[PDB]
Amino acid sequence: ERVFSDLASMVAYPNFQVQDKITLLGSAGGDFTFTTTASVVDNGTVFAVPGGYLLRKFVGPAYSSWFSNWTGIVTFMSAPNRHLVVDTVLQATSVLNIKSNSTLEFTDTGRILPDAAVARQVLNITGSAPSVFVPLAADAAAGSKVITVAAGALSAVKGTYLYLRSNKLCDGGPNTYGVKISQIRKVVGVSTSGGVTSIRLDKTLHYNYYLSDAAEVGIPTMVENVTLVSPYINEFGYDDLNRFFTIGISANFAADLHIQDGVIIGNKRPGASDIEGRSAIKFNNCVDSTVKGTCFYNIGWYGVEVLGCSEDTEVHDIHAMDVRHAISLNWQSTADGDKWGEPIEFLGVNCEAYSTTQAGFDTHDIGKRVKFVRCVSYDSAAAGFQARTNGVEYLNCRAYRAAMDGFASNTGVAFPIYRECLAYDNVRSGFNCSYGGGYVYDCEAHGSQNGVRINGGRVKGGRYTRNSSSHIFVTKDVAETAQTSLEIDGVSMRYDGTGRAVYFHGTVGIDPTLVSMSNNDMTGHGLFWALLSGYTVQPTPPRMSRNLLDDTGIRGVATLVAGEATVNARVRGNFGSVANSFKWVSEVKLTRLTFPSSAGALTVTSVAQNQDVPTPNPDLNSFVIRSSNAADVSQVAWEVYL
Amino acid sequence: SMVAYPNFQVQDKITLLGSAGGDFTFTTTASVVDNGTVFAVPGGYLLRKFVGPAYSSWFSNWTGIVTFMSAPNRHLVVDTVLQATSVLNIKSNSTLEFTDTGRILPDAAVARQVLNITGSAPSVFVPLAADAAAGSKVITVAAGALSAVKGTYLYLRSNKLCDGGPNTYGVKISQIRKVVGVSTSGGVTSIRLDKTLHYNYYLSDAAEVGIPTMVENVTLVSPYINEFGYDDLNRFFTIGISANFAADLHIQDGVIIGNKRPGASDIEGRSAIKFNNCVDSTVKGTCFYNIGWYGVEVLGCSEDTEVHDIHAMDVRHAISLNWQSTADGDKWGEPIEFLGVNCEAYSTTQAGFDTHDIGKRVKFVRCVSYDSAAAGFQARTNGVEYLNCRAYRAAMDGFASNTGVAFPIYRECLAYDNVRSGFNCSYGGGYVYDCEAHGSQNGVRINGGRVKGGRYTRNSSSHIFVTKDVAETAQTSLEIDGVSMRYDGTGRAVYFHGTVGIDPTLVSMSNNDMTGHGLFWALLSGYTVQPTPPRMSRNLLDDTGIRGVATLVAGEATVNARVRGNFGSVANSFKWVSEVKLTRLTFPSSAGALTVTSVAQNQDVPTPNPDLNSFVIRSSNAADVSQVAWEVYL
Amino acid sequence: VFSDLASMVAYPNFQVQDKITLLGSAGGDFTFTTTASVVDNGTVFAVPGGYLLRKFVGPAYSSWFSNWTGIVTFMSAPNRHLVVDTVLQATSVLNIKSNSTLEFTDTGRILPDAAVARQVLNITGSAPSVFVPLAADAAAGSKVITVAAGALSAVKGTYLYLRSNKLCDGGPNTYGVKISQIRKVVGVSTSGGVTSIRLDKTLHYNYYLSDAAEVGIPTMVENVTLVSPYINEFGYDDLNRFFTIGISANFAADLHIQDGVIIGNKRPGASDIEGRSAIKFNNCVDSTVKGTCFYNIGWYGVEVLGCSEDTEVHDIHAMDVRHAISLNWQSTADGDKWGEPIEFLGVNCEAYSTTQAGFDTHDIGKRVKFVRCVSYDSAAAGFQARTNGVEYLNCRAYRAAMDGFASNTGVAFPIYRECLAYDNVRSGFNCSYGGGYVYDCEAHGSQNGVRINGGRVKGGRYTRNSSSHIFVTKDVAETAQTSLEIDGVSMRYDGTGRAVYFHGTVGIDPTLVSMSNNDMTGHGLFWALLSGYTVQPTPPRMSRNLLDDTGIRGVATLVAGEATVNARVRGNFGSVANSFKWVSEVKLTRLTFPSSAGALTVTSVAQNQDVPTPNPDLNSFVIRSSNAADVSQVAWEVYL
Repeated sequence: ERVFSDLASMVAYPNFQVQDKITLLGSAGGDFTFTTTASVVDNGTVFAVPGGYLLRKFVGPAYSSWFSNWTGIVTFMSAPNRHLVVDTVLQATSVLNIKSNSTLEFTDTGRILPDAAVARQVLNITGSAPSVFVPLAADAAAGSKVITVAAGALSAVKGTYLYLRSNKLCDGGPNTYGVKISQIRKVVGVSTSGGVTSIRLDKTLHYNYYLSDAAEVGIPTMVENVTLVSPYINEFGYDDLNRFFTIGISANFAADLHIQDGVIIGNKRPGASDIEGRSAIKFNNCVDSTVKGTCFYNIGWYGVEVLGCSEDTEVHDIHAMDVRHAISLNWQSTADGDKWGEPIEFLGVNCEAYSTTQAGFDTHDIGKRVKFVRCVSYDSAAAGFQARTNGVEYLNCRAYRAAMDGFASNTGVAFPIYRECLAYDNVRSGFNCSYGGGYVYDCEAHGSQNGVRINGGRVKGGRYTRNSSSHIFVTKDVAETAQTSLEIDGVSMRYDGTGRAVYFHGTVGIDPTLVSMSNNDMTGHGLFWALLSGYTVQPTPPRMSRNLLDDTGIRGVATLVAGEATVNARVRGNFGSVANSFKWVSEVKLTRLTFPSSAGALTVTSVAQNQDVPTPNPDLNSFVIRSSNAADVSQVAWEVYL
Repeated sequence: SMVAYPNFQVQDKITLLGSAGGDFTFTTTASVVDNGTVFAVPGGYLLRKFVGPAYSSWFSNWTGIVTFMSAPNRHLVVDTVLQATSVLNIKSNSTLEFTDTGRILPDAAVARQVLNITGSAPSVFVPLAADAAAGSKVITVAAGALSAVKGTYLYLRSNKLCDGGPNTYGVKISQIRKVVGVSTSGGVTSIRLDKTLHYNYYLSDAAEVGIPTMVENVTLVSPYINEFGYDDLNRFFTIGISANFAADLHIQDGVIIGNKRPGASDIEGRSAIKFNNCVDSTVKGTCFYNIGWYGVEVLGCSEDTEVHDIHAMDVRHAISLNWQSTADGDKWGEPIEFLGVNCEAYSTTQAGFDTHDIGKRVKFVRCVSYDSAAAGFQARTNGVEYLNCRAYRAAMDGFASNTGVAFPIYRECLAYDNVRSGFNCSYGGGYVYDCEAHGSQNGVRINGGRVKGGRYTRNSSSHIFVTKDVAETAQTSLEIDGVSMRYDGTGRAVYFHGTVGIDPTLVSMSNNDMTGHGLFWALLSGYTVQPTPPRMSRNLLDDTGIRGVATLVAGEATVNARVRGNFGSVANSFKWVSEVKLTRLTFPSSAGALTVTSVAQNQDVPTPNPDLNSFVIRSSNAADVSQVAWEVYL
Repeated sequence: VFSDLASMVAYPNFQVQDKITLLGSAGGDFTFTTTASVVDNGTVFAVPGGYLLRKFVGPAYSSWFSNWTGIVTFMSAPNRHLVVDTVLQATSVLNIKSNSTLEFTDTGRILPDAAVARQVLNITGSAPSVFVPLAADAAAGSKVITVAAGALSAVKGTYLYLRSNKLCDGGPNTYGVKISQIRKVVGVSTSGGVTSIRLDKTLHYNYYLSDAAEVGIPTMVENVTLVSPYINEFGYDDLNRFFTIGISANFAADLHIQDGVIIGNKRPGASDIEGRSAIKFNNCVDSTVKGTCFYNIGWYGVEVLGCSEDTEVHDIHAMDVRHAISLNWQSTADGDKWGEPIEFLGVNCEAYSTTQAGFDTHDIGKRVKFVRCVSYDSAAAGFQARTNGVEYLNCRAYRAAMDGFASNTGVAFPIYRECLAYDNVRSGFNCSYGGGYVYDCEAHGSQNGVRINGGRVKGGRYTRNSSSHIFVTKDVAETAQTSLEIDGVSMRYDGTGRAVYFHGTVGIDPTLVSMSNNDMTGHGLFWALLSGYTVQPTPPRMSRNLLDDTGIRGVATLVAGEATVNARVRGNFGSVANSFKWVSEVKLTRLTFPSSAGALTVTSVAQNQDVPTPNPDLNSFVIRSSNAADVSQVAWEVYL
C-alpha cells in the first residue's frame, strides 16, 4: 500500500515490491503494479523506477491523458494489439505509426494537432511490398481459385497475404503510364503434390496471370485490422498558426483498415491553391478497407485517394468541402520506373462534395469495377464527376453548378454509364461523354448550354429542359475521335423557350444518319427541332420514328370526297436545300374507319405550311389525303408524328 | 455519510462504498455540484476519480444527471432506469449512451419533453454588403459589423420566400453555414463558407446574417425513452428528443414509446424526434411505438438530414418534413437535402412518409409503408423523388401528391392493394417511371406528365385513370409509353375522365402491352360529344391472329385476324381501328399500292369469336397477285 | 489484499465489511457476500463463508475469468455485457440471453472444440407450449386479433406466435409448409367476452377459423448484440478444429450481428456438409447481420428460415461456402412445419467461389430483395430464385459455371433491374422456367444472354454471346410459353451470336413474341436463329427495329411513277422450316407534291449474293406509285 501525489515522487521510490498496491494522484493518476521484468517504457502505461518498472493496471482501452508526452504515445502504438482513446489535445512532433490489430479512438474533444514547424504525415499504417518473388509454376487464368508454385519456393501461410504481379498492362482504362497488373490475395488453403504447391485464395484472380508475362508472386508485409474511430486531425484556426501537414492518414499494404467519422482539416490555407500529394486519406495497395462518415475541410489534394491494387474499397457518407477531388482513384507515374496496380471493386455511396477545385469525384485512367451511388457534387470548378477509366457506373448521382460539365469522361475514355443521374445548372453540359461514347439512361440535365454532349452510344429515357443551345449535342471532343451509332429513344426534350432538341455538329464530322430517334417527346420545337452547323452540303437526317412534335392539330377524322380531302393540322416539314438543315416531313399515320366499295390506297400529299407574317399560324397548315380510287368516300383517321 | 464529514484534508485518500460508489479527491477549487462526480463537503468538494465515461449509477438523483449534462464535453452511460422530473439538456461535444438495461422514464407528474438539444438564434443580424447568388462560396459584410470565427456558424436569412413547394404560409428563406475562411479588405469582410448558398441572397430582399449559438457534436447511442406498460401507469411525454440549432446531432438505434395510448387519437406536436434548424444530423435505426404525432419531424432550415433504417408503428407519420405557421408572424426555413432510406412504417394514422408544402431536394429510397389510414407516401412539396419505395394496403393512395403540388417522381416504386390508387398525381402532374400498381380501383391517377414502363394488374376500374383532383386544375400532355397494362379480368387499360374536362388528344400511347382488352381498352365517362382519341403507336391489343401472310387474287385478299375497331358515335367512346402493318414478300409486275379495308367483326351470340374477325387487303393494281405479310397493332 | 486466487479464495475469515484487492492476472477489487450467488470464477467466486463479487461499472472482460465454463455461466443470465479480450477455448455451447452484448477486441476469439464438432453461440427462445384459437377471422392487414376473454394473457411488449393450416404462399412450397408469424403486443382490451390484442405490425396472411387459426405465447430471446464475433481462426484445419453451426438463433428478436469473421466448419475447398451454416436465423424478427466475413463454410453463410421477418444482411463477404445467403424451406417428411421468411433484404454483399448458388432462396419466402450484391466464380448460379417474384436491383454475376441469374422448376417471374452478368458460362439470365422480367439488364460472355419463356426483356445491352443474345425457350416442353415483349434492347452483332433464338424443339411459337425498337445492327439476314421447326413458323411482330447502320435513309426522285433505290433493304422470302419469311419496313414520306402524286409502295427487293462475302451496298428496292406519272421526291427509311 503506497500512495503518491505526483509522478516524480512515485518514480523515485526505490523500495517497490511486486506485492505492493501502488496509487498515483493527478491528471494521469491510476493504480500500478511493480515488476522486475524488462518492460517497454512509454511514460503512460509503463514507467521506469529503481529496481524495475511500474505497469499501469487496466482493462479495456488506454487513454492519452495517461501519457506524459507525444513521444510516449508513439512508443505505445509502435506495438501491435493496442487500443488507445485520444481524450486530450495531442501535439504531434512526428508521424504516429499504427500496427496490426489496433484501434485508435477519439473522444469528442480528443485531437491530434500537427506540427507547425514541419509539414509531415500524421497517421501512417505502413506495410510493404515483397522483396523477392517466385514464378508461378503454371499460367493462372482470370477466375482461378488456386495458384501454383514449385514446392518449397514460397512459404504459404494460411490467413496471410500474397502479392501477385506480371508484366501485363492494367486494363481498366487507357492506362497511359503503362502501369502493370498486381493483386493482393489471402491464403486460405494449401496442398502439395508432385512437386507443386497449390495455394487456394480467398478471392479469385481478375486477370490472366501468364508465364509469358513473367507472372510471379511474393509475400508482402501487411498491416491488418486497424480501426480509426472519429479521427480529428488539426482544428479550425490552424491557418493563423501556420499549422499544416502533408497526408493525414497514409496507408500502404493495409488490410481491413476501417476509418469511421472524424474530421480532417487544413493541409492548405482556406480556398488556396492545390498542393500536390497532400491528400487527407491515402489508400495504396489496401484491401477490404473503408472510409465511412469522415468530413474533410481545406485539403490541398484529394479527400480520399485510392491507388495501387487497392481492392474492395468503399467510401460512404463523406462530406468534403474545399478540396481538389473529394474521391480520386489514381494512376501511378512510371517516369522513374515500372509501377504495378489499379484499383479493383470500388464503391462510393452517399458522398457529398462542395467547392472542389477540380472534379468532385474522380478517377484517373486505370481502375476496374468502379461505382458511384447517390453521390452529389456542388459548385465544382471543373466537372462534378470525371471518369478517366472505362465503364465507370453512376447510379442516382447528382451534379449542381459545375463550372464545366456535371458528369464527364475525358480523352480516350470509353462508355461511362449513367443511370437516373441528375444534372442542374452546370455551365457547359449535364453529361459530356463525347470522348468515346456513353450510355445515358433515364438521366436529366437542366440549366446547361447543352444537356448531353455525346459522340455515340445511347440516350434512353430521361428529361431535358432549360438548355440554351440544345438538349442533346451530337459532337466529339476532337474531330479525330470516331463517331459511333447513337440511339435517342423515349427522351423528353420539349421546347420550353430555350434551345433546340438536337444539335448535329457537322464541324467535327458528325453524320446524322448514325443517329436514330424514336418515340421522343419533342413537343413545341416546330420547324426548329434540330440545330446544324458546319455542313458543306445538306446532310441526310437521322432515322426518325413516331416522335411527338406538336400537341394540337395532331389527330382527327377526314371524309374523302371523290378520292380526296384537305385536312387542317399541325403537319410540318422542310423542303429546302440549305446546308445546315434537314429535308424532312411529318409521318402521318392513316387508318380507314368506313369501308365503301370505292376504298383505294391512301397517301399524304400537298403539305402546305402557313407563312402568315409576322406570326405564322400552324393551325392553318394542311395536307391532302388522296386515294388511288377517284370515287373513294372513306372516313380516314389521321395522326401526326415526327 | 461522506458529505457530512467534518475534516477532509487534500492529502486524505477517499472511498465511497455502495456498489455504485468509487475513489475521490478532496479540493477547495470551486466545482459544480452534481452529487455524482462532484459533491460539496465542509471546506470544499470531493471529485470522483475516473477516466472515460461517467455512469448514471454514480448519481444520487435525476437532478444531478441534469446538472452534469448541463455542461459541454460530457460522456454519460445510462446504466440504470432513470426517473425524469425535468428536461435533460445535452450540450456540445457530448455523448449519451444507453446500456441494454438503461432507460429514461418520463415524468409521471407532468407531461413534458424528455431530451432537449438547444442552440439559439442570433441576437443580432447584420446586412449583407453585396448580393450573394445561389452557389456563392463567400458572403460579405461591412468590416467590423460582426466577428466571424473560423469553425463557428452563421445564420443567413432574407425576405425571399422558400421555393421548394407551394409554401402557403409564406415561410421565408434561411440557411446555417460554417465559417471556414475570413479576410478583410477595403472596409468589407469576406467570409468563406463550408457549403455554398442554395438561394439568391439579395440586398433587395434585406438579406442578413447573424451568429447563432449552435449545439454541435452530440451523439445519442440507443436512447430508450419510456417502456411498454407506460399506459397502465398513465406515463406519457410531449416531444421525446427535441433539437433546435444543432449541428452534427447523431441518433443511433434506441426505442421511443408511448406519448399517446396505444391506437389512440393523435396529439398535435407530440413528435418522438424533432429536428428544427439542424444541420448534418441523422437518425439511424431507431424504433418508434405509439406516438401521438410524427416519428421524425424535420423543419426550419434543417439541411443534410438523413433518416435510415427506422421502424415506426402506430404513429401519425413515420417521417414528416414540416412547414411553420406564420399566423403570429414571420417564420424562416425549409428543409434542404433530406434522405429517408430503408425505413418502415406500419399502421400510421395519416401518411406513412410525408412532407408539407416546403422543402427542397427530398428523397425517399427503399422505404415501405403498410396499412396506412391515409396514403403510404404524401408529397406536398414539389419534385419529391421516390426510389424503389413500396406501399401496401393504404386506405387511400399508395403514393400521392396533393392540391397544388407539382410533379413527384416515382422510380421503380411498387404499390399493392391500396384501396383507391397506386399512384395519385392528379393534382399537378407526375413522372411515373417503371412503377407497378396492383390491386386498386385505378393503378395511376394522373392529369399530365409521363407513365413510362412498368406493370399494372388487378385494378378494378382501369390501370391508368386520366383525371384531375378538381376540374379547375390544368390538364397537360401525358405520355403513356412501354407500359404493361394487360387485361386480367379486371378493369380497362385507360379511363379518360370527361367529367373534369379531359381531352384525350393530350394523351399519347406508344408501345404499350394492352393485350386482352379487345374493344374495351378504354373507359370514358362524362363526355357529351364523342372525343377524338389519343395518338396511338404500335401498341399490342391481341396475342393471337395478329401476324400472317395473305396472297392477293385480282388485287384483293380477305384475311381472318384479330383486327378490331369501333365505328359508332356514342359520346363515351372512341372511333378507332387497328394499325395493320403491311409488307410485300413477292414482287410481281402487277404490284400496286396496298391498303386495308372492309374491317368486319364477328358477333357470335354468347361470346364473339375475334378469330373470325376479318379485313381486306386491296391493291391499287387490279391484277396484283403479291404475297403480303400483315401485322396487327393498336 | 491478496495476490493470486488460491490465495484470495482460500482466505478463511472474510466478512461483509472487508476491502479486498487481487493483484496481478484477473485483478481488481471485490466484496464478500453470504447470499447464494452463481459462481462463474470471474465476477463471482465461492469462498469460505460465502462468495466474492467483483466490483465494476461498464462491461465485464473475459480476462477476468478462470475458464470457458465460467464465461458460459456468466452469459447464461440476461442483462450481460461481456468483452472478449482473450482467446477462449470452447468445450460447450455458449448461450446468450436477452438484453445482452458480447463484444470482441481484435485479438479476442472463440476457438471451437477440436474433439467434438458442436454449435458455438446459441440465442434460443422457444415455441409456445399451448395455443388458443382465434375468436374471429383476421384478414391480411389486420392490426388486431381476438381471442375469447381469459383464453390467453397477452402482455404489452411481449410476443405472440400465430399459425394456421393455410399453406405458405411466397413460392411453389413443395413441402407444404404452413403459415406462421411472430408479432409484438402493443395494446390489449377486453369487452363482451372477447379480448382484442393490438399488434406492432399487421398480419400478412388471412388467418381463418376454417384454417384452424390459433395463437400462442413464444419465449423470445430479445435485444442481443454481437459485436465483431471471431469464431475459429486460420490454420484450424491443421488442428482438425471445426464446428457445426457458428451462431444459431431461434425465436430471437432484435438480434444484431456486426462485423466479425467466422471460419472453418469444413476443410478449405472441401465438400459441403449438410446443416453447417455459419449463421442461422430461425423464427427471428427484426434481426440483422452487417459486415461479417465468412471463410470455408460447409453450408450457408447466412441461413434464414421459419417465419423470420424483417431480416437484413448487409455488407458481408463470403468465400468458399455453399451459398452466401440462403432463405430456406423446412422438410415436412417427419411432420408439419410452419413459417416462411417475410421481408428480407440483402444489400452490398459479396460472394466468391460458392459451391452452389451465390445468393439463394428455396421455394417459400415473401418480399425478398437483393440490392447491389455480387457473385464471383460460382460453381452453379450466381443468384438462384426458387420462390416467386424475387427482386434484384443492380446485382452483378461474374463467371458462374451455369447461369449468372436463374429461377428454377415451377418458379414465377423473378424481377431483374439493371443487373449485370459477365462471362457466366451458360447464360446471363435464365428465367425459362416460369417467366421473367428483365429490365435494363446486361449480359456479356455467355452462350445466350437471356433464356426466357415469357415475360419482358425491356432495355439493356447484350454482347459477346456465342449462340444468341436472347434465347426463347423453356426448361421442359410442358412449361407454358406466355407472351414475350422484347423492346428497346441493344443486341447488336459483334462477331458472335445472333440476336434471338427461337426454340422450336420445345414448342416455341414465335408469334407470341413482339420485338419493338431494338438495336439489332449488324446481324443482316442472320438476326434470328431457329431450330426444331418442321414447318416454317410465322414470325414475331416486329416494329421499328434497327438492323443496318449504312444505306438506311435517303431521298429518291420518282420518274414515271418509279425509283430504284440502292439501300441495305433486307429480307428472306424462302420456305426453309428453320427460318422466317420477312422483309424490311421501309417508311416512305413524300417531300415534293406534284399533281401526279399517287399512293406509294415498296416492291422489287433485290439482294446481292456475292460469294463468299455478299455486298449489301448493292442491295436495292423499288418505290412504285399508283400514279404512272408520279415524279415525287420520297424520303425512305429502312427498319426491321
